[PDB]
Formats: sequence, C-alpha cells, structure tokens
Amino acid sequence: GGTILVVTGTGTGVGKTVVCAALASAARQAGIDVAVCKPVQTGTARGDDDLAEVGRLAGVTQLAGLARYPQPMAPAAAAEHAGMALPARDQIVRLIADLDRPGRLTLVEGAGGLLVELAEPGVTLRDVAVDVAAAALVVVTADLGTLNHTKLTLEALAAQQVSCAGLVIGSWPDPPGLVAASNRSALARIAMVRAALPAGAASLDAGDFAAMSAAAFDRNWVAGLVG
Amino acid sequence: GGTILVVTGTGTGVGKTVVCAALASAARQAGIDVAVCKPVQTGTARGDDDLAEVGRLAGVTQLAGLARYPQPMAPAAAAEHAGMALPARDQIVRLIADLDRPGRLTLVEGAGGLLVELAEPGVTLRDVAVDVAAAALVVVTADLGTLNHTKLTLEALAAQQVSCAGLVIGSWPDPPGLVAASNRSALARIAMVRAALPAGAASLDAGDFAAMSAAAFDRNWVAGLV
Ligand SMILES: O=C(O)C[C@@H]1CCC[C@H]1C(=O)c1ccc(C(=O)O)cc1
Ligand SMILES: O=C(O)C[C@@H]1CCC[C@H]1C(=O)c1ccc(C(=O)O)cc1
Repeated sequence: GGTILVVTGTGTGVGKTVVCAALASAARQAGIDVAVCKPVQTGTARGDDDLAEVGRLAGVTQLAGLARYPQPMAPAAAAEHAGMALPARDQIVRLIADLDRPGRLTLVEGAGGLLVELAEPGVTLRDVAVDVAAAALVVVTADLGTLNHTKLTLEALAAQQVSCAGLVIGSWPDPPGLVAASNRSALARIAMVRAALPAGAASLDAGDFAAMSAAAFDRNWVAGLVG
Repeated sequence: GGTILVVTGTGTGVGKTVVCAALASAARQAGIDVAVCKPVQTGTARGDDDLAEVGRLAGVTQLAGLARYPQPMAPAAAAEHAGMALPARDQIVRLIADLDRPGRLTLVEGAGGLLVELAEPGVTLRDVAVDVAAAALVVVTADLGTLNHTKLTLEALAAQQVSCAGLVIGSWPDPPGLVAASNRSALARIAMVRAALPAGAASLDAGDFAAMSAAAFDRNWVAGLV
C-alpha cells in the first residue's frame, strides 16, 4: 500500500481538522495523492463535518466517512444519545485499508484525543494505528497544560509501539507570549515539531491556506512520507 | 509509617488544590491528622499559594514546601526563567517521607498534570509516587475532553504500578448540562468517582467549605485511608 497516518491530538478542539487539511494540502502540492478519512464524526446536529472542512480548505476530493452521530459529544456518548451503536473495529480498519494504495497519503483523523473510544469495546485510534501499521501525528496546543497532555499521549503511543510522526501545533499566536514560546521550545525537546500552524489558519481561503500549508511543513519531511 | 496519597490531575486548573483542601477537610473531620506537601509552587508573582488555600479552607497546619517561582508556568519553565534549578528528587522524596507518620494522611500535590517535571532531572509526581509507595488520587473535570485525559492519566499510572485511589471532579457545574452529566457516568465507568466538588467551592469560607467537604466524600472511604 501507501502511507497511512493517524492524526490524533492531545484533546479536543486542539486543531486536528485544520492540521489534517494543512498536511493534506502540503502533500498535494508535493504531488502526493491524498485521502482523508474520518471513521467517527460526532456533532452533526450542529453542522460539524471535518471531512467537509478539510475538502473546503485543502481541496481534498477523496473524503471517506463512516459513522456519524448528531450530538457534539464523545463518540460513545453521542452514539448512546442517538440510540445508535459505535462502528466495529474491523469496519474502521476496512475503511482505511480500502483507501490505502501506493503513492498515497491516507490521513485518519480521530475524534478528540488518542484514547477516545471509537468502536466497541474500548477500541481507540491507537488500536486502529496498530491494526493498519500507521504512525501517529499528534496535534498539540501552545497553551498552558500542553506539556503534560503531549507527554501522556506520546507515552500512550509508545505503550503500543505506535511510532510518533511528530507534533503539530494547531494554533500558533502572532505574537507569542512567554508561555507560548516556552511550550514550543519544550515541545521540540520531547518530539519533532513538524509545523506550527498560524492562529486563524482555518479562516483562510483556498490559496491563503495552500500557501500557509506549503510554508508550515518542511517540504523534505512531507515528500518523505510517501515513496 | 502512615498513608501517603499524591493528589494529581488530568491537567492544570482542574481543581487539584481545592480537592486537596476538600479531602484534607473531610479527613480532618474524621479525626485524621493531615499534612499536605506542595514541593514546587509557581505563579507566586500573582499570588499563587496552594498551601495557604489548604490552610484556610481546611485548617491544615502541617504544610510543607521546598521551592517557589514567580512565573505562572510549569515548574521547569518557571525555574528556567528564574535561573535556578528545581529541587532535587531526593529533597522531595525525603520531605514527604519525613512528613509521613502513622495515623496521618499525607497529601502530596504536584503542579499541572501527572507527568510534569518537578525535580532534577525530568522527575515527575509519578516517580515520586513510586519512591514513597504512594497511591494517586486523580482530579478531573466534567468538561468535554475529560475522558481522553482521564484515560491517558490512568494509563500512565498503571504503567508504573502506581495504584489509582480514584477520581474527583474538581468543579461540578450547576446546572450540569448534557456533557457534564454524560461525562460523570462515563468517568464512573473508568474509576471510582470519590466526589464532585460543587463549582465555586473554592470561594467558600472555612466553615462553609468544611461542610461541603464533609458532604462531598464518603465518610467511610475517607476514614479508611489511614
Ligand atoms: O497546575 C497548576 O497547579 C497551576 C499552575 C500555576 C502556574 C502554572 C500551573 C502549572 O503549574 C502547570 C504545570 C504544567 C503545565 C503543562 O503541562 O504544560 C502547565 C501549567
Ligand atoms: O473531534 C473533536 O475533538 C471535536 C468533537 C466535537 C464535539 C465532540 C468533540 C469530540 O469528538 C470529543 C471526543 C472525546 C472527548 C473526551 O475525551 O472527553 C470529547 C470530545
């Protein structure tokens, strides 16, 4: 196949979707075929659609979804609230493998953080990553609290020998405060910081977003993700 | 010795200090001697003093600390900015062991979440819980995001055979709301929920707060800590 990357985060609202779109665009500009896949999407009763936003910002046409639940809640709660069940483990894995092909970067965006349940019983994105031999790109914040959350996530990735492809800061303030700078430097000491997306990256239009995306990431690391 | 309990949290600002004070107050109301050790304290420029809060809210007098930094940052960054190393692993472990005595509940409060650096070099509250054979109480929020953070923190505990004394929600909202109430059930499925401190409990005066604390925890669980 090609290269599968799960895109998780330290928590919710940390920028997984905008990092997905931003990495997708940077890879597309390097001539890499990109698919983005969102096995579990909650919050549809308020218009959340990460697949839609990713296409909107990065022009990905190859967008695969699976489970959709209305309430803006954890996959497990939003399912119970809807009278619905979670997908099964081998259904998510099937969705990804069916996208996987050589020369393609397939991004699997999670729901919330790494240990959120996506399938019964206690199946997480980390388990999926094992099942499909994917590295995890961890979306982190610059805010106070990020250092503990990142260290936890990395440990949880290592506990199952899921390789960390590095961190992305979902929102980088212009200009940075004392904490923001301190965190960025400390983050860089615990893992590679693949990029620091500028604050407001998601309000950009197509071309602004594609330029931001091309600048955000090291061209040579992006190009190196897919042979 | 006695019973040592580290009080940690999923993160920062989740209610670690108020929960120490609350469990200290409930344990005091059960006739338990309570000491609270806060090795490293930051944000002192703006008035942060977690041991003072425990004193005022819970009446604890055995309040033990080693270092104070003015910058409202994680200990390693406040110390970086201040130009002075964190205390030594040895100082923290020995302070806590000296605090520990039979019949006393010794609470140990970190900074931020479980895996924050507190001592030289890269020593965490997890490492300290190991060294003094302490179990961890994990403070958590009711808010969207808490489930992943709690599951992450409990894993990090298990990975070093540090026992989990349970969860406390540091601020229970009024009224709950759908996500808070769904999280409370989910958390309870993950570990024992020992208490949910009502929002605003930190602004209580001593008598009010004591009454809250007496009522927040199970009388028998608390009494059975020593
Ligand atoms: O948690 C507290 O006790 C409040 C304190 C006050 C000053 C900054 C807070 C702190 O220590 C801290 C620890 C770790 C992290 C992090 O993981 O990035 C962030 C902040
Ligand atoms: O994808 C997101 O993170 C944004 C979505 C929007 C609404 C619910 C968010 C969600 O999925 C989620 C997942 C897990 C947890 C938790 O561990 O507590 C909280 C929220």
